[PDB]
Amino acid sequence: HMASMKKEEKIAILQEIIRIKSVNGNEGEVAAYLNKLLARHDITGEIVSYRDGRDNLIARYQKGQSGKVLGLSGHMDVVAAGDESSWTYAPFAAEIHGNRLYGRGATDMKSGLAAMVIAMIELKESGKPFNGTVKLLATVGEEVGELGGEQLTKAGYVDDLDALIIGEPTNYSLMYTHMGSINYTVTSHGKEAHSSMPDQGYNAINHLNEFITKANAEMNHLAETIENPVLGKTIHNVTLISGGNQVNSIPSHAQLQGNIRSIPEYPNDKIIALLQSIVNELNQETDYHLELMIDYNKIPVKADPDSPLIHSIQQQFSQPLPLVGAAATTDAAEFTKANHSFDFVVFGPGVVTLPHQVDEYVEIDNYLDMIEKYQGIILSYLA
Amino acid sequence: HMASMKKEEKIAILQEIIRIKSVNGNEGEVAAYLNKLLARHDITGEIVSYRDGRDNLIARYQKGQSGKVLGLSGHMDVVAAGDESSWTYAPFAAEIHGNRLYGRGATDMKSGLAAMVIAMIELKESGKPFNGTVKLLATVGEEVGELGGEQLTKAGYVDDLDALIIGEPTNYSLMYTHMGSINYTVTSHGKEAHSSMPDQGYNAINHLNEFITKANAEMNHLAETIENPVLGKTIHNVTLISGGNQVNSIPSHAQLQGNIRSIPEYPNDKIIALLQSIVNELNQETDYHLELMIDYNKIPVKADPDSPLIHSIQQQFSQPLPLVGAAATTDAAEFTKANHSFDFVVFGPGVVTLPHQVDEYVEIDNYLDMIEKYQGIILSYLA
Ligand SMILES: [Zn+2]
Ligand SMILES: [Zn+2]
Ligand SMILES: [Zn+2]
Ligand SMILES: [Zn+2]
Repeated sequence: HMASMKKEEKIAILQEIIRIKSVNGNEGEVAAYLNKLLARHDITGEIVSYRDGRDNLIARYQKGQSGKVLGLSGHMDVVAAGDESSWTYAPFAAEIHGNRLYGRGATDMKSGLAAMVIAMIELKESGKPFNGTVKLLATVGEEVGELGGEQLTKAGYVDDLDALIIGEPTNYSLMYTHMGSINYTVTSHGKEAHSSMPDQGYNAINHLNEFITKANAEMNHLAETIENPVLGKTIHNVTLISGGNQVNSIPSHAQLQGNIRSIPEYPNDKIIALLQSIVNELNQETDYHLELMIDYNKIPVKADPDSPLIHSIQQQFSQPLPLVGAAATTDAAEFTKANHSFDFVVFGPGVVTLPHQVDEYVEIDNYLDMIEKYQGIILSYLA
Repeated sequence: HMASMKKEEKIAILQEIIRIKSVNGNEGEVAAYLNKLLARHDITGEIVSYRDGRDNLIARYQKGQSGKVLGLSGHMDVVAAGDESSWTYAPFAAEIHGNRLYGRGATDMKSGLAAMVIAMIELKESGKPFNGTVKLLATVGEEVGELGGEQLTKAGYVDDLDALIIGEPTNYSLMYTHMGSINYTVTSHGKEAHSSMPDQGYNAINHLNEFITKANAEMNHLAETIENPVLGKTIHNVTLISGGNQVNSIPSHAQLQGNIRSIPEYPNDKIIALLQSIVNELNQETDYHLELMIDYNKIPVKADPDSPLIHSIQQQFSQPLPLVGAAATTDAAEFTKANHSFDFVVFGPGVVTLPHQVDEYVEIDNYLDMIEKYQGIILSYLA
């Protein structure tokens, strides 16, 4: 006859992890808090350190006959709040106003992470039967690099999964596919000369311009001819540029960076080879070269929309939730590089328009309901 | 039986104006020095102030019957010396080593200016006959803006000239034509959006790229089809660029600057209209616009190579000097906007490769000879 966890504690746990400022760092403080919570309920977590102060957390709960393994994942970092004077309620204070809990990370994605941890605890304490294992994977650095997701995948922590739910904010929709993301840099080398007698120089800005023209034309042709039924066309933008040193000097250096959002129908390998090809055609017959560097490279993700995991989730509702795609990357871009196929979906509480925005909040009733819905999902999937 | 000016004084005058650091300013100190020198020899100059501390100097000497007016012009500013540790001899110390007098401005163009002033004084004191007037026009700010040249032309000080020599460093060649120079800026306005969902934005870098492609192609077509017999083809380079604020944001601002060197066969009016046309074609059907600003606009210069002034100069030599053109602008780009035609040439002492360079020097024998050659030129032209 063990006591239930009360509503006020479920809310306080979320507030206390929001108040841990974990902007591109400090995830070890969030992991320690959640590992201490799990220990209060006789679940022993495993800390997997990324770097000083930045720790991932893994935890398992098994019951019944050896069966499938269901992973529940979320990230512990958040994006910067920006100018805090612009917020109505302070971003790391986790204030409650009515049904809203305000704070950076309330929607993206400390509510989903807390809901997953509490769902595991309540699953255990409910004593309800199932046959398999549920595994938490709480990651470092999803927002800038998917650092923990890559670390855990390379280490082997995804190898036993039959299915994975990532608790990013989808509200009541199931995101089963999302785009990839590439950030790249092109650097252009030239030779200085005075603008009045330029023949001994080489204009680095001109050579960079020729890359922009050709890459834009090739990427637009790719958008016009190939598309994904859910995610749309490949996206490409040059987003930063610099070059030159004085108005009357031929520029000896220029550089740009750009962002691409990719789809399975024309994958990252092909995009990078295409960019490299363009650089190669433009470097013919000169010793003043463009050079391509890939700074970020996250693959598209596409799961089976009819998987047993998705069926187990839809079984929790009197009407099926919408299946959707999204543009932004998630830690699935790293976990899906594991050397086997697993069922996958993104499903988490939150307000879909508010990740990374001023005055971010989550709806308390949504958060509390997802604690219960995760338990139902686990019990169905692991039946 | 008045005393001659000795060689050592002619050299000391040049050293003392080189030691007045007049980098884009302080020309009033050079003007005051030269006006005091003229007064020691009973020539009264006229100070024409540009701004506090930046004064032009005009002086006249007449003899005989009213006749032609010959102008002698030079500028009193110099370009920056840069890192002085890179110089072998300190740039504002005017040290003499053998036949070389080292210093910023020694070649460009304090030697020509001092030689013109001394030539006027010696012309007067020689008592040699002529019929007309020789007029010094010593200007502020030739290197950045041709400020004094424009001021004096607008005021009316060029209106009486029949001929003009500018004493820039040509060594023993006669520069009778030079290119124009335009510096321009193009600013591109767009709209911010996240790189993952860019449809509500507008990429300012892309629109700027389209300007570079079209302006480069039109300017190259102009180079390939039109040329000047002495000055060559029109030159165009984009030399500075910037744009964007974050790699995952569609850029809302971008800008470039560029430099053009123009020829009489396709003059500045036409170049500016062509650039504007390109901006206009590219702004069709959008509210996110490119904008053109002209920052510098100096016209080409072309004199009569067979003028009486040139004949008077060639009469000083047993073999004619080469007639040449040059790429760089001079104050003639402002003086030739006077509302009448005058004979023109650039002829001055100096080492042609050294304007604006480290370890600039002038050859002392070249400087002293030009003091004498200017007097001969005046006496012939004003015979
Ligand atoms: Zn997230
Ligand atoms: Zn996020
Ligand atoms: Zn000069
Ligand atoms: Zn100069």
